[PDB]
Parts: sequence; C-alpha cells; structure tokens
Amino acid sequence: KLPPRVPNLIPYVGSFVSFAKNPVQFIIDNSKKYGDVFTATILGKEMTFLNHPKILDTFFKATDNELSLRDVYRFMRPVFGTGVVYDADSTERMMEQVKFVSSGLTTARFRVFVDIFEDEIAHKVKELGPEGTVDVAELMADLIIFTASRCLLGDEVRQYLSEKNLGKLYHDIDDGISPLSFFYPSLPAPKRDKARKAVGEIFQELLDKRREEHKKHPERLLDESKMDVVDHLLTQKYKDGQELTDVHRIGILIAGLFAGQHTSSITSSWTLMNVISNKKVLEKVRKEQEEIMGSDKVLDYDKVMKMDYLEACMKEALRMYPPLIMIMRMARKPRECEQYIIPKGNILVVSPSVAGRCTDTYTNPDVFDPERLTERKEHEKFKYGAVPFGAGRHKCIGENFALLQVKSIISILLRYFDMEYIGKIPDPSYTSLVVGPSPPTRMRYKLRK
Ligand code: HEM
Ligand SMILES: O=C(N[C@@H](Cn1ccnc1)c1c(F)cc(-c2ccc(F)cc2)cc1F)c1ccc(-c2nnc(-c3ccccc3)o2)cc1
Repeated sequence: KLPPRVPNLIPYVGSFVSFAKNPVQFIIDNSKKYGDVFTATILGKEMTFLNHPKILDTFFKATDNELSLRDVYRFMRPVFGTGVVYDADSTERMMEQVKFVSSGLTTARFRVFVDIFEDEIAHKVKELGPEGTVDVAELMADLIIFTASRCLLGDEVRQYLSEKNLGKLYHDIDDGISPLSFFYPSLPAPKRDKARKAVGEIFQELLDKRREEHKKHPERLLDESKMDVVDHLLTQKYKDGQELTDVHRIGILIAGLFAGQHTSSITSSWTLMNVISNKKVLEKVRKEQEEIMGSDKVLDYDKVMKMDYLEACMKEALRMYPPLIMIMRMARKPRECEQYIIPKGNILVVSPSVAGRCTDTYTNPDVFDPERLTERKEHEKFKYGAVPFGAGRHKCIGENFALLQVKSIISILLRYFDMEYIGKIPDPSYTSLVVGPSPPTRMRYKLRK
C-alpha cells in the first residue's frame, strides 16, 4: 500500500537535482502530479511528503515511538552542543531541556520584555538618525540579537554584545548550514567550531557570574519578573537525577537563543515589508496603533496584547513565507496515511510553505491579505490549514514570545518612522537553515512629525 513514487532520474541521488533547485516548488509540482502524499528518494533517504491539510492528522497526532523527531537529526554533528536538543539521550530528556527555555517565557517576564524592546529600539533610532535607507533583514537581525539575548539571558549579556563581539561569533554558529546540508554527509566546519567555542566561553562566564549573583541576592529566585533561562538552568534538574552539566547549560542557551532570533527576525522583515507596501494594510495598522496608544508615548504588555490586526499581518507573513519550510519525523514503524502505509525508516515531511499556498484552504494565496484571517477565517476551515508554528506534541513553545517580540518591534518602528520599501517584495531564498527573503531588502525611513 505504498504512496505513489516520484520516478528516480538516477539511482541513490533519486530526485535530489530537482529538489535542490527549489525544495518548495519540488513538493508543489509533485503534489499536483502524484496527489496528497508521495515518496521520493533523495541522496539515499526515502522522503514521504504530506501535502494536504485534510491528511496531516496522522503526522501531528503521532507519539514519539511512532513518528520520531530525535531520529531525523540524532546522527547530526551537534550544531548546539553534545547531549542537548536532537543530540539528547532521549525525547523525554529533550522535553526537559525545552522546559528550561519555556520556563523563561512567563507573563511576568513578557511585561519586562516590552520594556527591553523599547530600550533596544531607542539605542538603534540614535544610530539611524532622522532619515536614511536601511537593510530591513539586517535591522531586524541586529535588533532581535539584542532583545532576544536580554529577554532569555538577562541584562548581563548586553556588555558581551556591545564590547566582546558575541554577535559576530553567534552569526557563525549557523555557518555553512543550508536546507540541503541535511542530505550531504558530515563535512568539516572549523568556522562553526570556532563560533560555538567562542560563544561557549562567553556563556560559561554568564553562568559563573549568575552563580555569584544568586549567593549575594538569593531573593532573585522569588522574583518571577527577574527569573530568566540562565536562572532556570542553574536551579532546575533532570527527573532521572543525572547531572545537568555546564556543557548542557551552554548548548541549551545557544539553542534557545538561535530559536528566539532567526525565525523572529525573518518574520519581522516579511511583515513590515508587506505592511508598508500596501496602502489599506498600512492605514488599518496605524489606525489600530493610534486607538491602542491613546495619549501614552511607550508600549506596555496590555497594549501589544490588543494589536489583533498587526497580529494577523504577522500570521499572513507566516502563511506566505514560513521561515521553517519543512517539518520532519522518522517513521519508527509503518505509518497509516489514508489508503497508504508509509514504510518504517521513511522520513515524513510537512511543509508550512506548501500549506500556505493550498487553494483548498486559501483564496488567491499569492496575495498578502490579512482580512483572509480576521474577516474570512480561512485559517479555521481545516484543523491543520495553518501550521507555521507546527502542531501536536512538538508545537513551537516560542509562539507567544515571537508574536510579542515581532508585534512590539513593528509597533515601535511605526511610532518613530514613516517607512517605504525600495523595489519589488522578493522571493524566499532556500540557501539557509532558517529561510528569509532574497538578500537585497532596503527601505527608506524618516522620523515622524
Ligand atoms: C516566528 C517565529 C517562530 C516560528 C515560525 C517557529 C516555528 C516553529 C515550528 C514550526 C516548530 C515545530 C518544529 C517541529 O515540529 O519539528 C517549532 C518548535 C520549537 N520552537 Fe519555534 N518558532 C518560532 C519562534 C520560537 C521562539 C521565539 C522560541 C524560543 C524562544 C522557539 C522555540 C521552539 C522550541 C523549543 C521548539 C521545539 C518544541 C519541541 O520540540 O517540543 N520558537 N518552532
Ligand atoms: O535549529 C534547528 N531547529 C530549530 C527550529 N526552530 C526555530 C524556532 N523554533 C523552532 C530549533 C532550534 F533552533 C532550537 C530548538 C530547541 C531549543 C532549545 C532546547 F532546549 C531544545 C530545542 C528547537 C528547534 F526546533 C535546526 C538545527 C539544525 C538542523 C540541521 N539540519 N541539518 C543539519 C545539518 C548540520 C550539519 C551538517 C549537515 C546537516 O542541521 C535543523 C534544524
């Protein structure tokens, strides 16, 4: 009962050549040809693609012993660190590591995060001056490396970003990893090794400093508005009693910071580009902002939580340009999928990119149209019609933080600046792990009157 196959052009390499040109177009073309589920061989991996919202239950509902996240990347050279994330000894242990991070994402902390957004943009606004042009993707990456770093690690990290080039070494954690790195065998990567070592030494020092801060001010552990992911990694332990090492704490922090940064900076870029390019969307965004802000001058938590239309704009950006283009699981046993059984050892693939352009879900899906959500509720037609943050067990735990961070940053930029996008909104570039717009993305800005 095998799903239909994409015919191998060559043995072993299989469909890799057309997949490598464009992974999203590959899944779109082969969906049209072969239906809601199909298999391709790609450099010796059996890849089974699930393409229609009506059949995604069997992917998202599975237990870790049926469809395995850990198995997809457990033989990967650890980008984050040994024994953390997909290198952890178990899925249960990975979920304890996820909890160390999610512990830092409370309402009490979200209230402080808004203050941190205002502070970082106020520094940035001074650099930008009264008017100019700025790369949108670079602006958003540079803002969120400061905001995400402070929100998750606390304000002691800032000195290392301003003075010790934590930013530079962080940008290389990623180095040479494209969405095709998964299929090529293990190469060397000394640049990445130098990055992780460098970030590791900075994170070791933050841990050492925070231990001394705990001894001087233990009442910190009672303050939900101060407790960050560093505090949680120093205070929490594994269920099974095995030691949480500083090696683990550093890898989990790098992995937390990577998650908290790339996806937010890219989504922020797409959302602002599309908002400022559409007269009616910009009108309603600024009307919402004007209503929420009243005669107040700065954001707080309750204001951001009201910004429903700016939230739809970001979810519309997430529909059209999801920064994670494939969600993958390893079949540890045969998986039923409609009339088919997907074989043991196949990797199942769900693509937010393909989900976002599904005409069964969304009308005129190449048009940025936030009202498709607020008015027509197109995201609600299917349970799995919108999956930019995934679903089930491994759903993003960062969703509310990402919404808070991107909505705040865009609200505050619109408060300071009139902004115009230079040229055509580009296509996504499928050349990085977290995919964002084709590089040249410039906008004009001018201080508002
Ligand atoms: C717009 C920004 C974001 C997008 C689009 C996004 C997307 C996703 C998606 C699709 C998944 C599911 C992956 C899978 O099923 O295999 C996921 C998982 C995850 N995300 Fe995010 N994410 C975002 C922001 C964040 C942030 C800001 C954090 C942390 C501060 C975060 C932490 C995580 C974690 C820990 C998981 C794994 C949960 C688990 O394995 O059980 N994400 N994210
Ligand atoms: O970072 C990855 N996934 C992201 C996706 N993300 C972002 C925001 N929300 C979810 C991710 C993440 F960065 C961190 C976490 C996480 C964070 C903290 C924890 F405690 C536990 C998990 C989860 C995640 F899912 C990731 C990293 C490496 C790879 C990978 N794919 N191929 C290679 C590879 C490397 C080399 C050669 C050959 C291949 O590496 C794939 C995905």
